[PDB]
Amino acid sequence: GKECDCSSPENPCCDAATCKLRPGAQCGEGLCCEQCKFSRAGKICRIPRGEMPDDRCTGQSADCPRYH
Repeated sequence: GKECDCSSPENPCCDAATCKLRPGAQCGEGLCCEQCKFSRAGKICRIPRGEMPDDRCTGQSADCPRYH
Protein backbone atom coordinates (compact mmCIF):
# COMPACT_ATOMS: atom_id res chain seq x y z
CA GLY A 1 0.00 0.00 0.00
CA LYS A 2 1.35 3.48 0.83
CA GLU A 3 2.36 2.87 4.46
CA CYS A 4 5.44 0.68 3.90
CA ASP A 5 7.16 0.46 0.50
CA CYS A 6 10.15 -1.24 2.15
CA SER A 7 10.39 -4.21 4.55
CA SER A 8 14.12 -3.80 5.29
CA PRO A 9 14.40 -2.10 8.70
CA GLU A 10 18.09 -1.45 7.99
CA ASN A 11 17.82 -0.23 4.37
CA PRO A 12 19.14 3.33 4.00
CA CYS A 13 16.72 3.88 1.09
CA CYS A 14 13.56 3.47 3.21
CA ASP A 15 12.72 4.95 6.63
CA ALA A 16 11.70 2.33 9.22
CA ALA A 17 9.58 4.70 11.32
CA THR A 18 7.46 4.97 8.16
CA CYS A 19 8.57 1.76 6.40
CA LYS A 20 8.65 3.83 3.18
CA LEU A 21 11.30 5.58 1.05
CA ARG A 22 13.12 8.33 2.97
CA PRO A 23 15.14 9.83 0.07
CA GLY A 24 13.81 10.63 -3.43
CA ALA A 25 14.31 6.99 -4.48
CA GLN A 26 11.39 5.41 -6.36
CA CYS A 27 11.84 2.15 -4.41
CA GLY A 28 13.72 0.94 -1.31
CA GLU A 29 14.04 -2.60 -2.64
CA GLY A 30 12.75 -4.85 -5.44
CA LEU A 31 13.83 -7.31 -8.15
CA CYS A 32 13.84 -4.52 -10.76
CA CYS A 33 15.11 -1.64 -8.58
CA GLU A 34 18.37 -0.07 -9.81
CA GLN A 35 19.76 2.06 -6.95
CA CYS A 36 16.35 2.32 -5.24
CA LYS A 37 15.01 3.50 -8.63
CA PHE A 38 12.51 1.82 -10.97
CA SER A 39 14.65 -0.09 -13.49
CA ARG A 40 13.59 0.17 -17.15
CA ALA A 41 11.39 -2.34 -19.02
CA GLY A 42 13.29 -5.15 -20.75
CA LYS A 43 14.65 -6.09 -17.30
CA ILE A 44 14.93 -9.84 -16.66
CA CYS A 45 13.86 -10.46 -13.03
CA ARG A 46 13.34 -14.25 -13.12
CA ILE A 47 14.85 -17.08 -15.19
CA PRO A 48 12.91 -20.19 -16.27
CA ARG A 49 14.55 -23.64 -16.02
CA GLY A 50 13.34 -26.35 -18.43
CA GLU A 51 10.70 -24.73 -20.66
CA MET A 52 9.30 -21.39 -19.43
CA PRO A 53 9.27 -17.76 -20.57
CA ASP A 54 11.64 -15.23 -18.96
CA ASP A 55 10.42 -12.47 -16.62
CA ARG A 56 11.01 -8.95 -17.98
CA CYS A 57 10.13 -6.05 -15.67
CA THR A 58 8.11 -3.28 -17.36
CA GLY A 59 10.66 -0.75 -16.06
CA GLN A 60 8.01 1.09 -14.02
CA SER A 61 7.71 -2.07 -11.89
CA ALA A 62 10.21 -2.28 -9.01
CA ASP A 63 9.37 -5.83 -7.89
CA CYS A 64 8.95 -8.66 -10.42
CA PRO A 65 5.53 -10.21 -10.97
CA ARG A 66 4.88 -13.65 -12.54
CA TYR A 67 4.30 -14.79 -16.14
CA HIS A 68 3.31 -18.46 -16.62
